[PDB]
Amino acid sequence: SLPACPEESPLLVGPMLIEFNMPVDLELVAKQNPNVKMGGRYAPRDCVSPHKVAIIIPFRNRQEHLKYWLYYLHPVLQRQQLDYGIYVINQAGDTIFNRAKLLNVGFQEALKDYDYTCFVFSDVDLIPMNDHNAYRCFSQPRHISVAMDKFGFSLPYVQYFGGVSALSKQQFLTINGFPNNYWGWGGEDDDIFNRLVFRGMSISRPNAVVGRCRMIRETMLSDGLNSLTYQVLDVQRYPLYTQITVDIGTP
Amino acid sequence: SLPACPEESPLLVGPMLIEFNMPVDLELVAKQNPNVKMGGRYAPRDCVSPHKVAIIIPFRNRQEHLKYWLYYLHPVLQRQQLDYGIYVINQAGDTIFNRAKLLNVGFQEALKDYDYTCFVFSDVDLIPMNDHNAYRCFSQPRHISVAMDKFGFSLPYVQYFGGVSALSKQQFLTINGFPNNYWGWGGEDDDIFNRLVFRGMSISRPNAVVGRCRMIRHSETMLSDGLNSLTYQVLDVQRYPLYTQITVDIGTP
Repeated sequence: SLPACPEESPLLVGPMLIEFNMPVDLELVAKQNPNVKMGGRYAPRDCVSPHKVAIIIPFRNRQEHLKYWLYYLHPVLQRQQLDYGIYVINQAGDTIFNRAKLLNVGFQEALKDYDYTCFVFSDVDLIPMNDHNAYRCFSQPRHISVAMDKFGFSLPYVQYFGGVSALSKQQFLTINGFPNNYWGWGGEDDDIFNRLVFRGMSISRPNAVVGRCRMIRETMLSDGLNSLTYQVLDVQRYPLYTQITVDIGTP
Repeated sequence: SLPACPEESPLLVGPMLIEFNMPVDLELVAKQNPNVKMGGRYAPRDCVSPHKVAIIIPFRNRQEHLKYWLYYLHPVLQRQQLDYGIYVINQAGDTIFNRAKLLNVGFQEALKDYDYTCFVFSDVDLIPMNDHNAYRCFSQPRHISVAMDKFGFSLPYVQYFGGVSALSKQQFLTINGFPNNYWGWGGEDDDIFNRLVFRGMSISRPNAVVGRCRMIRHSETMLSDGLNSLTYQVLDVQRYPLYTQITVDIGTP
Protein backbone atom coordinates (compact mmCIF):
# COMPACT_ATOMS: atom_id res chain seq x y z
CA SER A 1 0.00 0.00 0.00
CA LEU A 2 2.51 2.58 1.18
CA PRO A 3 5.54 3.44 -0.97
CA ALA A 4 9.06 2.41 -0.09
CA CYS A 5 11.08 5.02 1.78
CA PRO A 6 13.79 6.70 -0.31
CA GLU A 7 17.27 5.22 -0.28
CA GLU A 8 18.64 8.31 1.47
CA SER A 9 16.29 10.10 3.85
CA PRO A 10 15.47 13.76 3.06
CA LEU A 11 14.88 14.57 6.76
CA LEU A 12 18.55 14.51 7.75
CA VAL A 13 20.06 17.63 9.30
CA GLY A 14 23.71 16.56 9.43
CA PRO A 15 25.98 17.53 12.32
CA MET A 16 24.30 18.27 15.64
CA LEU A 17 25.67 19.73 18.86
CA ILE A 18 25.88 17.15 21.67
CA GLU A 19 26.13 18.66 25.15
CA PHE A 20 25.66 16.99 28.53
CA ASN A 21 25.32 20.14 30.65
CA MET A 22 21.51 19.88 30.73
CA PRO A 23 19.33 17.54 32.82
CA VAL A 24 17.02 15.23 30.87
CA ASP A 25 13.47 14.24 31.82
CA LEU A 26 12.21 11.21 29.90
CA GLU A 27 8.61 12.39 30.30
CA LEU A 28 9.57 15.38 28.15
CA VAL A 29 11.53 13.22 25.70
CA ALA A 30 8.43 11.07 25.21
CA LYS A 31 6.24 14.09 24.44
CA GLN A 32 8.89 15.32 21.98
CA ASN A 33 8.75 11.96 20.12
CA PRO A 34 5.01 11.13 20.26
CA ASN A 35 5.18 8.65 17.35
CA VAL A 36 7.32 6.21 19.38
CA LYS A 37 5.12 3.42 20.74
CA MET A 38 5.20 1.87 24.20
CA GLY A 39 8.38 -0.19 24.48
CA GLY A 40 10.47 2.12 22.29
CA ARG A 41 9.00 0.96 18.96
CA TYR A 42 8.70 3.14 15.85
CA ALA A 43 7.94 2.86 12.14
CA PRO A 44 7.44 5.63 9.54
CA ARG A 45 3.85 6.63 8.89
CA ASP A 46 4.36 7.66 5.25
CA CYS A 47 6.61 4.95 3.76
CA VAL A 48 7.84 1.39 4.24
CA SER A 49 11.45 1.06 5.38
CA PRO A 50 13.56 -1.96 4.36
CA HIS A 51 15.59 -1.47 7.56
CA LYS A 52 14.12 -3.56 10.41
CA VAL A 53 16.63 -2.59 13.10
CA ALA A 54 16.84 -3.76 16.69
CA ILE A 55 19.19 -1.50 18.65
CA ILE A 56 20.69 -3.52 21.50
CA ILE A 57 22.35 -1.72 24.42
CA PRO A 58 24.38 -3.70 26.98
CA PHE A 59 23.58 -2.08 30.27
CA ARG A 60 23.98 -1.99 34.03
CA ASN A 61 23.51 0.99 36.38
CA ARG A 62 23.87 3.74 33.76
CA GLN A 63 20.45 5.37 33.90
CA GLU A 64 21.79 8.91 33.44
CA HIS A 65 23.73 7.93 30.32
CA LEU A 66 20.62 6.15 29.04
CA LYS A 67 18.54 9.32 29.45
CA TYR A 68 20.96 11.19 27.19
CA TRP A 69 21.10 8.30 24.71
CA LEU A 70 17.31 8.23 24.36
CA TYR A 71 17.11 12.03 24.19
CA TYR A 72 19.55 12.09 21.26
CA LEU A 73 18.94 8.89 19.27
CA HIS A 74 15.14 8.74 19.04
CA PRO A 75 15.02 11.86 16.82
CA VAL A 76 18.00 10.60 14.81
CA LEU A 77 16.53 7.15 14.18
CA GLN A 78 13.21 8.65 13.06
CA ARG A 79 14.94 11.15 10.77
CA GLN A 80 16.74 8.16 9.23
CA GLN A 81 13.28 6.67 8.52
CA LEU A 82 14.10 3.40 10.28
CA ASP A 83 11.68 0.72 11.47
CA TYR A 84 13.34 0.15 14.82
CA GLY A 85 13.02 -0.85 18.45
CA ILE A 86 15.14 -0.17 21.52
CA TYR A 87 16.27 -3.07 23.74
CA VAL A 88 18.29 -2.44 26.91
CA ILE A 89 19.90 -5.65 28.18
CA ASN A 90 20.46 -5.11 31.92
CA GLN A 91 22.92 -7.52 33.54
CA ALA A 92 21.49 -8.55 36.91
CA GLY A 93 23.88 -9.04 39.82
CA ASP A 94 27.40 -7.85 40.57
CA THR A 95 29.34 -10.26 38.40
CA ILE A 96 32.08 -9.16 36.03
CA PHE A 97 30.54 -7.48 33.01
CA ASN A 98 30.06 -9.59 29.86
CA ARG A 99 29.21 -7.27 26.98
CA ALA A 100 29.32 -9.95 24.28
CA LYS A 101 26.94 -12.33 26.05
CA LEU A 102 24.40 -9.56 26.66
CA LEU A 103 24.47 -8.74 22.95
CA ASN A 104 23.59 -12.38 22.22
CA VAL A 105 20.66 -12.13 24.66
CA GLY A 106 19.44 -8.95 22.99
CA PHE A 107 19.49 -10.60 19.57
CA GLN A 108 17.43 -13.56 20.78
CA GLU A 109 14.99 -11.43 22.78
CA ALA A 110 14.40 -8.70 20.19
CA LEU A 111 13.41 -11.38 17.67
CA LYS A 112 10.59 -12.47 19.98
CA ASP A 113 8.95 -9.06 19.39
CA TYR A 114 9.44 -8.74 15.64
CA ASP A 115 11.29 -10.20 12.66
CA TYR A 116 14.19 -7.77 12.75
CA THR A 117 16.74 -8.24 9.98
CA CYS A 118 19.37 -5.77 11.24
CA PHE A 119 20.94 -5.49 14.69
CA VAL A 120 22.82 -2.45 16.01
CA PHE A 121 24.95 -3.15 19.08
CA SER A 122 25.54 0.19 20.82
CA ASP A 123 27.24 1.24 24.02
CA VAL A 124 24.97 3.49 26.06
CA ASP A 125 27.67 6.18 26.30
CA LEU A 126 28.26 6.89 22.58
CA ILE A 127 26.21 9.52 20.74
CA PRO A 128 26.57 10.00 16.95
CA MET A 129 27.39 13.57 15.99
CA ASN A 130 25.89 13.37 12.47
CA ASP A 131 22.64 11.68 11.46
CA HIS A 132 24.19 10.84 8.08
CA ASN A 133 25.78 7.98 10.07
CA ALA A 134 23.22 5.31 9.19
CA TYR A 135 22.12 3.10 12.10
CA ARG A 136 21.39 0.08 9.93
CA CYS A 137 22.99 -2.79 8.06
CA PHE A 138 24.95 -3.02 4.82
CA SER A 139 26.26 -5.70 2.48
CA GLN A 140 29.23 -6.03 4.86
CA PRO A 141 29.35 -5.77 8.66
CA ARG A 142 29.06 -2.09 9.52
CA HIS A 143 31.17 -0.12 12.00
CA ILE A 144 29.09 2.90 13.02
CA SER A 145 31.30 4.49 15.69
CA VAL A 146 34.42 5.21 13.62
CA ALA A 147 36.10 8.07 15.49
CA MET A 148 35.61 10.08 18.67
CA ASP A 149 34.62 13.68 19.34
CA LYS A 150 38.11 15.23 19.08
CA PHE A 151 39.30 13.01 16.20
CA GLY A 152 42.22 11.42 18.02
CA PHE A 153 43.45 7.86 18.18
CA SER A 154 40.13 6.04 18.42
CA LEU A 155 41.01 2.34 18.73
CA PRO A 156 40.82 2.47 22.57
CA TYR A 157 37.15 3.50 22.52
CA VAL A 158 35.86 1.58 19.47
CA GLN A 159 38.46 -1.14 18.72
CA TYR A 160 37.76 -2.66 15.28
CA PHE A 161 34.04 -3.47 15.69
CA GLY A 162 33.17 -2.09 19.13
CA GLY A 163 31.30 0.92 20.41
CA VAL A 164 28.49 0.95 17.84
CA SER A 165 28.31 -1.63 15.05
CA ALA A 166 25.67 -3.41 12.99
CA LEU A 167 25.14 -6.95 11.71
CA SER A 168 22.32 -8.32 9.59
CA LYS A 169 20.59 -11.43 10.90
CA GLN A 170 22.44 -13.49 8.30
CA GLN A 171 25.82 -11.96 9.15
CA PHE A 172 25.17 -12.50 12.87
CA LEU A 173 24.07 -16.10 12.30
CA THR A 174 27.05 -16.89 10.05
CA ILE A 175 29.53 -16.25 12.89
CA ASN A 176 27.25 -17.97 15.43
CA GLY A 177 26.85 -14.59 17.12
CA PHE A 178 29.24 -13.30 19.76
CA PRO A 179 31.21 -15.41 22.25
CA ASN A 180 29.75 -16.02 25.70
CA ASN A 181 32.95 -16.67 27.70
CA TYR A 182 34.71 -13.27 27.47
CA TRP A 183 34.20 -11.87 30.96
CA GLY A 184 35.63 -8.41 31.52
CA TRP A 185 37.31 -5.95 29.17
CA GLY A 186 39.85 -7.51 26.81
CA GLY A 187 40.43 -4.63 24.40
CA GLU A 188 41.12 -5.10 20.70
CA ASP A 189 42.03 -8.76 21.29
CA ASP A 190 38.44 -9.70 22.22
CA ASP A 191 37.11 -7.87 19.16
CA ILE A 192 35.03 -10.27 17.07
CA PHE A 193 36.79 -9.01 13.96
CA ASN A 194 38.30 -12.51 14.04
CA ARG A 195 34.88 -14.15 13.61
CA LEU A 196 34.02 -11.98 10.60
CA VAL A 197 37.35 -12.95 9.02
CA PHE A 198 36.82 -16.70 9.46
CA ARG A 199 33.57 -16.38 7.49
CA GLY A 200 35.11 -14.18 4.79
CA MET A 201 33.59 -10.83 5.80
CA SER A 202 35.13 -7.36 6.05
CA ILE A 203 34.27 -4.03 7.72
CA SER A 204 32.22 -1.29 6.09
CA ARG A 205 32.18 2.18 7.63
CA PRO A 206 31.31 5.82 6.93
CA ASN A 207 33.98 8.46 6.61
CA ALA A 208 35.58 9.52 9.88
CA VAL A 209 33.77 12.88 10.08
CA VAL A 210 30.30 11.43 9.55
CA GLY A 211 31.38 8.58 11.83
CA ARG A 212 32.27 10.85 14.75
CA CYS A 213 30.67 9.93 18.06
CA ARG A 214 30.83 11.82 21.35
CA MET A 215 31.22 10.10 24.72
CA ILE A 216 29.01 11.05 27.66
CA ARG A 217 31.40 12.67 30.13
CA GLU A 218 37.48 -22.99 15.59
CA THR A 219 36.24 -22.10 19.08
CA MET A 220 33.65 -19.97 17.23
CA LEU A 221 31.57 -22.95 16.09
CA SER A 222 30.94 -24.04 19.71
CA ASP A 223 30.95 -20.82 21.79
CA GLY A 224 28.19 -18.51 20.62
CA LEU A 225 24.48 -18.28 19.86
CA ASN A 226 24.05 -22.06 19.78
CA SER A 227 25.50 -22.44 23.30
CA LEU A 228 23.80 -19.38 24.83
CA THR A 229 22.07 -19.91 28.18
CA TYR A 230 20.46 -17.29 30.40
CA GLN A 231 17.41 -16.56 32.54
CA VAL A 232 15.27 -13.47 32.02
CA LEU A 233 14.28 -12.05 35.41
CA ASP A 234 12.26 -9.01 34.30
CA VAL A 235 10.91 -7.29 31.20
CA GLN A 236 9.79 -3.66 31.48
CA ARG A 237 8.06 -1.82 28.64
CA TYR A 238 8.79 1.85 29.17
CA PRO A 239 7.51 4.52 26.77
CA LEU A 240 10.90 4.91 25.06
CA TYR A 241 12.66 1.55 25.55
CA THR A 242 12.33 -2.08 26.55
CA GLN A 243 14.60 -3.19 29.41
CA ILE A 244 15.28 -6.91 29.85
CA THR A 245 16.97 -7.88 33.12
CA VAL A 246 18.82 -11.19 32.78
CA ASP A 247 20.99 -13.52 34.82
CA ILE A 248 23.86 -14.54 32.52
CA GLY A 249 25.69 -16.68 35.09
CA THR A 250 29.31 -16.40 36.17
CA PRO A 251 32.74 -16.93 34.55
CA SER B 1 83.86 -12.66 22.26
CA LEU B 2 81.57 -9.64 22.23
CA PRO B 3 78.79 -9.32 24.82
CA ALA B 4 75.11 -9.44 23.99
CA CYS B 5 73.46 -6.07 23.55
CA PRO B 6 71.13 -5.09 26.42
CA GLU B 7 67.38 -5.64 26.16
CA GLU B 8 66.82 -1.88 26.00
CA SER B 9 69.59 0.14 24.41
CA PRO B 10 71.13 2.87 26.61
CA LEU B 11 71.42 5.18 23.58
CA LEU B 12 67.69 5.92 23.30
CA VAL B 13 66.55 9.54 23.57
CA GLY B 14 62.75 9.26 23.33
CA PRO B 15 60.71 11.89 21.47
CA MET B 16 62.25 13.47 18.38
CA LEU B 17 61.79 16.69 16.42
CA ILE B 18 60.68 15.82 12.88
CA GLU B 19 60.79 18.65 10.33
CA PHE B 20 60.60 18.58 6.53
CA ASN B 21 62.00 22.01 5.59
CA MET B 22 65.76 21.44 5.38
CA PRO B 23 66.93 20.04 2.02
CA VAL B 24 68.67 16.69 2.40
CA ASP B 25 71.93 15.67 0.72
CA LEU B 26 72.54 11.94 1.02
CA GLU B 27 76.28 12.53 0.66
CA LEU B 28 76.10 14.58 3.87
CA VAL B 29 73.86 12.05 5.64
CA ALA B 30 76.42 9.35 4.84
CA LYS B 31 79.09 11.48 6.52
CA GLN B 32 76.75 11.81 9.53
CA ASN B 33 76.46 8.00 9.83
CA PRO B 34 80.00 6.84 8.99
CA ASN B 35 79.39 3.44 10.59
CA VAL B 36 76.79 2.54 7.94
CA LYS B 37 78.45 0.31 5.35
CA MET B 38 77.81 0.07 1.61
CA GLY B 39 74.26 -1.03 0.95
CA GLY B 40 72.86 0.62 4.07
CA ARG B 41 74.19 -2.08 6.41
CA TYR B 42 75.02 -1.59 10.08
CA ALA B 43 75.78 -3.70 13.15
CA PRO B 44 77.03 -2.45 16.54
CA ARG B 45 80.77 -2.48 17.09
CA ASP B 46 80.43 -2.98 20.85
CA CYS B 47 77.87 -5.79 21.23
CA VAL B 48 76.07 -8.55 19.35
CA SER B 49 72.44 -7.77 18.57
CA PRO B 50 69.78 -10.53 18.51
CA HIS B 51 67.77 -8.47 15.99
CA LYS B 52 68.73 -9.22 12.38
CA VAL B 53 66.31 -6.86 10.66
CA ALA B 54 65.66 -6.21 6.98
CA ILE B 55 63.76 -2.95 6.51
CA ILE B 56 61.78 -3.22 3.27
CA ILE B 57 60.30 -0.10 1.66
CA PRO B 58 57.85 -0.39 -1.26
CA PHE B 59 58.77 2.50 -3.47
CA ARG B 60 58.24 4.44 -6.70
CA ASN B 61 59.21 8.01 -7.62
CA ARG B 62 59.44 9.30 -4.05
CA GLN B 63 63.11 10.24 -3.89
CA GLU B 64 62.47 13.36 -1.80
CA HIS B 65 60.56 11.34 0.80
CA LEU B 66 63.26 8.66 0.71
CA LYS B 67 65.94 11.23 1.55
CA TYR B 68 64.01 12.23 4.68
CA TRP B 69 63.38 8.62 5.69
CA LEU B 70 67.10 7.83 5.56
CA TYR B 71 68.04 11.08 7.31
CA TYR B 72 65.76 10.24 10.25
CA LEU B 73 65.81 6.43 10.53
CA HIS B 74 69.52 5.62 10.22
CA PRO B 75 70.26 7.41 13.53
CA VAL B 76 67.21 5.76 15.11
CA LEU B 77 68.10 2.23 14.00
CA GLN B 78 71.71 2.57 15.18
CA ARG B 79 70.63 3.92 18.57
CA GLN B 80 68.42 0.81 18.82
CA GLN B 81 71.57 -1.34 18.39
CA LEU B 82 70.06 -3.35 15.53
CA ASP B 83 71.77 -5.56 12.95
CA TYR B 84 69.92 -4.18 9.94
CA GLY B 85 69.96 -3.38 6.25
CA ILE B 86 67.90 -1.06 4.06
CA TYR B 87 66.08 -2.47 1.01
CA VAL B 88 64.12 -0.20 -1.34
CA ILE B 89 61.85 -2.21 -3.66
CA ASN B 90 61.27 0.00 -6.70
CA GLN B 91 58.37 -1.03 -8.95
CA ALA B 92 59.59 -0.75 -12.54
CA GLY B 93 57.32 1.13 -14.91
CA ASP B 94 54.30 3.26 -14.09
CA THR B 95 51.77 0.43 -13.88
CA ILE B 96 49.19 0.39 -11.11
CA PHE B 97 50.95 0.11 -7.76
CA ASN B 98 51.06 -3.22 -5.86
CA ARG B 99 52.39 -2.66 -2.33
CA ALA B 100 51.92 -6.23 -1.11
CA LYS B 101 53.76 -7.90 -4.01
CA LEU B 102 56.72 -5.55 -3.60
CA LEU B 103 56.93 -6.55 0.07
CA ASN B 104 57.17 -10.21 -0.97
CA VAL B 105 60.03 -9.34 -3.35
CA GLY B 106 61.88 -7.48 -0.61
CA PHE B 107 61.64 -10.44 1.76
CA GLN B 108 62.94 -12.86 -0.88
CA GLU B 109 65.68 -10.52 -2.09
CA ALA B 110 66.92 -9.36 1.32
CA LEU B 111 67.55 -12.98 2.30
CA LYS B 112 70.00 -13.31 -0.60
CA ASP B 113 72.30 -10.81 1.14
CA TYR B 114 72.13 -12.06 4.71
CA ASP B 115 70.22 -14.42 6.99
CA TYR B 116 67.79 -11.89 8.39
CA THR B 117 65.32 -13.20 10.96
CA CYS B 118 63.13 -10.09 11.28
CA PHE B 119 61.45 -8.04 8.54
CA VAL B 120 60.12 -4.50 8.96
CA PHE B 121 57.77 -3.39 6.18
CA SER B 122 57.60 0.41 6.23
CA ASP B 123 56.01 3.00 3.98
CA VAL B 124 58.59 5.54 2.86
CA ASP B 125 56.58 8.50 4.21
CA LEU B 126 56.22 7.47 7.88
CA ILE B 127 58.77 8.65 10.45
CA PRO B 128 58.61 7.45 14.08
CA MET B 129 58.57 10.22 16.67
CA ASN B 130 60.04 8.11 19.51
CA ASP B 131 63.00 5.72 19.36
CA HIS B 132 61.41 3.63 22.12
CA ASN B 133 59.25 2.35 19.23
CA ALA B 134 61.31 -0.74 18.47
CA TYR B 135 61.93 -1.46 14.77
CA ARG B 136 62.25 -5.21 15.28
CA CYS B 137 60.24 -8.38 15.89
CA PHE B 138 58.31 -9.77 18.86
CA SER B 139 56.60 -13.00 19.87
CA GLN B 140 53.51 -11.79 17.97
CA PRO B 141 53.21 -9.77 14.75
CA ARG B 142 54.16 -6.19 15.62
CA HIS B 143 52.37 -3.01 14.52
CA ILE B 144 54.88 -0.16 14.75
CA SER B 145 52.91 2.80 13.36
CA VAL B 146 50.05 3.00 15.87
CA ALA B 147 48.87 6.62 15.72
CA MET B 148 49.59 9.82 13.81
CA ASP B 149 51.40 12.94 15.00
CA LYS B 150 48.58 15.39 15.76
CA PHE B 151 45.10 14.40 14.61
CA GLY B 152 45.30 10.94 16.13
CA PHE B 153 42.73 9.25 13.88
CA SER B 154 45.10 6.89 12.09
CA LEU B 155 43.12 4.03 10.51
CA PRO B 156 43.31 5.39 6.92
CA TYR B 157 47.12 5.62 7.06
CA VAL B 158 47.93 2.51 9.12
CA GLN B 159 44.90 0.22 8.68
CA TYR B 160 45.17 -2.82 10.97
CA PHE B 161 48.71 -3.93 10.05
CA GLY B 162 49.84 -1.34 7.48
CA GLY B 163 52.14 1.65 7.49
CA VAL B 164 55.00 0.20 9.55
CA SER B 165 54.85 -3.37 10.86
CA ALA B 166 57.21 -6.25 11.53
CA LEU B 167 57.08 -10.01 11.06
CA SER B 168 59.69 -12.52 12.08
CA LYS B 169 60.76 -14.92 9.35
CA GLN B 170 58.65 -17.67 10.93
CA GLN B 171 55.60 -15.44 11.27
CA PHE B 172 55.99 -14.33 7.64
CA LEU B 173 56.33 -17.89 6.34
CA THR B 174 53.36 -19.15 8.37
CA ILE B 175 50.93 -16.88 6.49
CA ASN B 176 52.60 -17.59 3.13
CA GLY B 177 53.65 -13.95 2.97
CA PHE B 178 51.52 -11.20 1.48
CA PRO B 179 49.02 -11.59 -1.37
CA ASN B 180 50.20 -10.81 -4.90
CA ASN B 181 46.91 -9.89 -6.64
CA TYR B 182 45.87 -6.70 -4.78
CA TRP B 183 46.52 -4.05 -7.43
CA GLY B 184 46.10 -0.40 -6.52
CA TRP B 185 45.44 1.33 -3.23
CA GLY B 186 42.84 -0.60 -1.26
CA GLY B 187 43.15 0.87 2.20
CA GLU B 188 42.21 -1.45 5.05
CA ASP B 189 40.79 -3.84 2.41
CA ASP B 190 44.31 -4.87 1.32
CA ASP B 191 45.24 -5.50 4.96
CA ILE B 192 46.60 -8.97 5.76
CA PHE B 193 44.84 -9.00 9.14
CA ASN B 194 42.89 -12.03 7.94
CA ARG B 195 46.06 -14.05 7.34
CA LEU B 196 47.29 -13.49 10.90
CA VAL B 197 43.86 -14.52 12.21
CA PHE B 198 43.73 -17.65 10.04
CA ARG B 199 46.96 -18.84 11.71
CA GLY B 200 45.93 -17.95 15.26
CA MET B 201 48.15 -14.88 15.70
CA SER B 202 47.32 -11.48 17.16
CA ILE B 203 48.78 -7.97 16.98
CA SER B 204 51.35 -6.57 19.39
CA ARG B 205 51.95 -2.83 19.55
CA PRO B 206 53.34 -0.10 21.80
CA ASN B 207 51.05 2.43 23.37
CA ALA B 208 49.75 5.11 21.04
CA VAL B 209 52.15 7.77 22.36
CA VAL B 210 55.37 5.78 21.89
CA GLY B 211 53.92 4.46 18.62
CA ARG B 212 53.19 7.90 17.19
CA CYS B 213 54.44 8.43 13.64
CA ARG B 214 54.60 11.57 11.52
CA MET B 215 53.79 11.57 7.82
CA ILE B 216 56.14 13.29 5.38
CA ARG B 217 54.10 16.22 4.11
CA HIS B 218 53.95 19.97 3.55
CA SER B 219 50.19 20.51 3.98
CA GLU B 220 41.97 -20.42 1.83
CA THR B 221 43.23 -18.05 -0.85
CA MET B 222 46.12 -17.53 1.58
CA LEU B 223 47.51 -21.02 1.00
CA SER B 224 47.52 -20.46 -2.78
CA ASP B 225 48.17 -16.71 -3.22
CA GLY B 226 51.45 -15.69 -1.60
CA LEU B 227 55.17 -16.36 -1.33
CA ASN B 228 54.86 -19.84 -2.87
CA SER B 229 53.22 -18.41 -6.03
CA LEU B 230 55.41 -15.29 -6.30
CA THR B 231 56.86 -14.48 -9.73
CA TYR B 232 58.83 -11.40 -10.76
CA GLN B 233 61.83 -10.19 -12.75
CA VAL B 234 64.67 -8.18 -11.22
CA LEU B 235 65.78 -5.49 -13.67
CA ASP B 236 68.41 -3.67 -11.60
CA VAL B 237 70.21 -3.79 -8.26
CA GLN B 238 72.05 -0.66 -7.08
CA ARG B 239 74.18 -0.50 -3.92
CA TYR B 240 74.17 3.05 -2.56
CA PRO B 241 76.02 4.02 0.64
CA LEU B 242 72.77 4.22 2.61
CA TYR B 243 70.42 1.72 0.95
CA THR B 244 70.01 -1.11 -1.55
CA GLN B 245 67.51 -0.41 -4.34
CA ILE B 246 66.02 -3.33 -6.27
CA THR B 247 64.08 -2.42 -9.42
CA VAL B 248 61.60 -5.17 -10.36
CA ASP B 249 58.88 -5.92 -12.87
CA ILE B 250 55.99 -7.46 -10.92
CA GLY B 251 53.68 -7.73 -13.94
CA THR B 252 50.18 -6.36 -14.43
CA PRO B 253 46.67 -7.23 -13.21
